[PDB]
Amino acid sequence: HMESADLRALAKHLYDSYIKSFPLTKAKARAILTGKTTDKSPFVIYDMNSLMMGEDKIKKEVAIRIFQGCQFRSVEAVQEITEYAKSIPGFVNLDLNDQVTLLKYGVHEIIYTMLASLMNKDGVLISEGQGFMTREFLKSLRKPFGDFMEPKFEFAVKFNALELDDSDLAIFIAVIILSGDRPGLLNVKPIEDIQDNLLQALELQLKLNHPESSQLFAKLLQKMTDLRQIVTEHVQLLQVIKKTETDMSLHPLLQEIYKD
Amino acid sequence: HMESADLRALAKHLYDSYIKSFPLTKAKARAILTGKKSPFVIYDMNSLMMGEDKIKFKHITKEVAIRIFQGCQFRSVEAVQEITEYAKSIPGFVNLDLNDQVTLLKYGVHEIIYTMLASLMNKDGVLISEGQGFMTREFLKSLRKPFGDFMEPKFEFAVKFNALELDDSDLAIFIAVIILSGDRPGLLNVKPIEDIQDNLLQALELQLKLNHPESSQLFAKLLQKMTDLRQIVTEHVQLLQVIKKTETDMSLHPLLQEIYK
Ligand SMILES: O=C(O)c1ccc(-c2nn(C(=O)c3c(Cl)cccc3C(F)(F)F)c3ccc(OC(F)(F)F)cc23)c(OCc2ccccc2)c1
Repeated sequence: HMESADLRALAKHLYDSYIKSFPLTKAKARAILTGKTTDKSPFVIYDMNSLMMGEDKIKKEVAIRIFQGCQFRSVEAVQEITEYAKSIPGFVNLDLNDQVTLLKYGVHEIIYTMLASLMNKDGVLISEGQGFMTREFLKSLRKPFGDFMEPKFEFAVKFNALELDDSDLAIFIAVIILSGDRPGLLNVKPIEDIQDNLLQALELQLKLNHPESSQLFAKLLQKMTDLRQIVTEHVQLLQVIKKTETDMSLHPLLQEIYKD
Repeated sequence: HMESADLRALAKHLYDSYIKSFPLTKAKARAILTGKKSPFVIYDMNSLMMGEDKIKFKHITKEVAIRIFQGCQFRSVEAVQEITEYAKSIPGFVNLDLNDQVTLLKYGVHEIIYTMLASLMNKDGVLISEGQGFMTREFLKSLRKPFGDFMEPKFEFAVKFNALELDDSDLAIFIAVIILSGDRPGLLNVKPIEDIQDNLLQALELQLKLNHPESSQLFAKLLQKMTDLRQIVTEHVQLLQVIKKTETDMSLHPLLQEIYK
């Protein structure tokens, strides 16, 4: 158990690191998506030829090229999430194998969480907000690739209705990483002591920052259910691609995360 | 939202109804499993045959692994009626759109069956027939083909879930929370369902702070288990498909197949 002033310090600690670790915040993403700004306007990709123009503007075959782009951005995201994780008080003091295990199982759940920040019902920001690729264009891609992004959009539309801001997400992201129920953890108890602290901070953070939003804490935790299901569908989709596209390689970092 | 004394009333209402609806409570099951009228123990093939002949289990009436697997289905269908009766006592439930009531039960019973199955389990086996029998985990795990591996994940879930040390008054409210999930496919009117679940969540949170004041963030930890429940339900569906498509001895009377659809 923690005193109320220590939880506020912990929330601020975490928000500060989240800003330092992730260059495209939700606040910046919403300013680009909402608009009314002439300096932050994205170039919009909705079909093949605007995709061609995007290369010229924002800097094989289309569906593959886009999918390879998503892999590259995922590797960067794992790198950003890994950096954030080291700042969670207690994480680096854990057994190394557990540090690796918590990241292996947490990074995708956090990626889809933060990907929601860059999404509205009509598409997703790309290339640090300089581009915007429509949900419709992604849904039209051939083979198995058309269905790769749609479950993420479905989650994001629901998840974004909670109206979390970055200061909320910073703590929620930390709660996800310090899950004591990950397969293969050696010392569950130190992980759960940390997550109790993180959960207490999130509970206090949500009550102060959304006092009119009843039971947001519970509703947000129930969303970890939706994250797990997206990870599993996605792994199953990668398996199909690996067994049908033999030209296509995965980054070792991604390859290692999905083994077992 | 709701005043604290109303949550205590809601918690007690749900506890009373949970008692009347389910024959074998967790308190009673825990008395039997710990050793506190000893149940008949099924640990191998011959003790199973004697259990049928002596105590006469209604779900044990083809071949052993199949007969056991179908028995689990019989009891699951009985449990669905018990859960359905309980849901009708959750304040607000029967005032929901009839299709939505049907949708919420349809998608909720699997998660509630596994939740309450844990009450009848420890690391060594499972109570059956309202506590009169006890089937060992080793015996279930030892079954052939996919049947051996069908049974083990429930024990793995149950051991972790039981570590939270919930009692029936906690579980009465948690069960109600599961049923009022606003994210089931095909719901027509989500708002009243989520309004009821907000009430239930407040009642559950207060129940857990009062009943387990030393167990910090138990409320949070219990909700995190809804991840494990959904994952095991989806695993479970995938295993039935594999059995249905591979096991030819698994056909019953057409009327029974209809009951168990
Ligand atoms: O009394 C009660 O509340 C109760 C409630 C559930 C079960 C029970 N359901 N079930 C399933 O498969 C299942 C599930 Cl979870 C959810 C939805 C649908 C099904 C279905 F597919 F079956 F339809 C089991 C599997 C294995 C099992 O044994 C175990 F867990 F592996 F050790 C017990 C179960 C139960 O079984 C008692 C029993 C055990 C052994 C022989 C005969 C009866 C009791």
